[PDB]
Amino acid sequence: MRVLLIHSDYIEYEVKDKALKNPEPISEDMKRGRMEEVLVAFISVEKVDEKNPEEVSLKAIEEISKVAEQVKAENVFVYPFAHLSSELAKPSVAMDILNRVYQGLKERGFNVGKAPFGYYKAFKISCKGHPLAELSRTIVPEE
Amino acid sequence: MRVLLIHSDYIEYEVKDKALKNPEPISEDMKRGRMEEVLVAFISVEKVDEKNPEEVSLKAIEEISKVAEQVKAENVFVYPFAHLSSELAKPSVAMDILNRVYQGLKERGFNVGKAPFGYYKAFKISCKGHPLAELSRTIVPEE
Ligand SMILES: Nc1ncnc2c1ncn2[C@@H]1O[C@H](CO)[C@@H](NC(=O)[C@@H](N)CO)[C@H]1O
Ligand SMILES: Nc1ncnc2c1ncn2[C@@H]1O[C@H](CO)[C@@H](NC(=O)[C@@H](N)CO)[C@H]1O
Repeated sequence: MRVLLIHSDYIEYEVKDKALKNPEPISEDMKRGRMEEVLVAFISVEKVDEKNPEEVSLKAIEEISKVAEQVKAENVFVYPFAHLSSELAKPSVAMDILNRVYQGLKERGFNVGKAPFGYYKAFKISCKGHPLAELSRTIVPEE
Repeated sequence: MRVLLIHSDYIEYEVKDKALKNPEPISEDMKRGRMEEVLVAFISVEKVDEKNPEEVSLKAIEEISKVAEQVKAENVFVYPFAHLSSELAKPSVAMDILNRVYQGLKERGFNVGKAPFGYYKAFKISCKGHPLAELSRTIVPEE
């Protein structure tokens, strides 16, 4: 898994064209979204993650939790961003892992947001530009 | 080298704290910048690139040129983004390569922008969300 963490003043998204034949069904209210004072977690689920979705998910939850706590972000946004990596996991596994990360962070008590799965989406973000506002992490199952 | 290409309506940046002891000296006019209808090239220069800065630079110029042409972007912005990778090249090599990519794209006839080197910078971007608006590329010297 490849994660790009951007501590932002805000993040907005707008669902555009479907990127998969059968994307996540959504309502009008879910086509757009916004969150402020948030640690945006752009995530690309990789092929190697298919070996152990739960393990990789839990590792990601912990890593994202540490960063959020370190930068003082109470809000976290799980953003599907396949193009962060070149070796992607199949769609169902990406969906599974993206959901597990979201559920885990929520269960940990963070205010968490997410965007619909299976779409090309426009987005607007404002990075704080602090020393720790931009971080990358590679999380893979223990081999 | 790791490159994240985001076709955007605009990109703005604001230089914040110095990230290096001796960053690129700049004027007041260079602390901030903006470009519209642009292919933003977030670049992280990697350790392996130190083996052949010119080769990697020329490969990057070609790859970025192809994408810009494919998405119809006449404007390109070379944005230093070290945290895209985990194995970074030393600062002088990153500076060298970031400059070579900028010079090359300019010499190729594109309208090119750049941000000062050696700083933590805040930024605002708006991604178009088209199928090809988000792309990643790994460019390394021929081993
Ligand atoms: N391995 C993977 N990791 C993360 N997301 C993945 C995925 N495989 C499929 N997706 C989902 O399908 C859309 C097109 O790849 C993805 N959408 C996106 O990556 C948008 N940022 C494009 O604008 C995402 O919803
Ligand atoms: N290997 C490398 N690749 C790209 N940029 C590099 C680099 N080594 C040093 N820099 C420059 O120094 C700042 C702190 O790493 C870098 N700044 C940044 O990455 C800002 N986006 C932080 O907000 C950049 O100016």
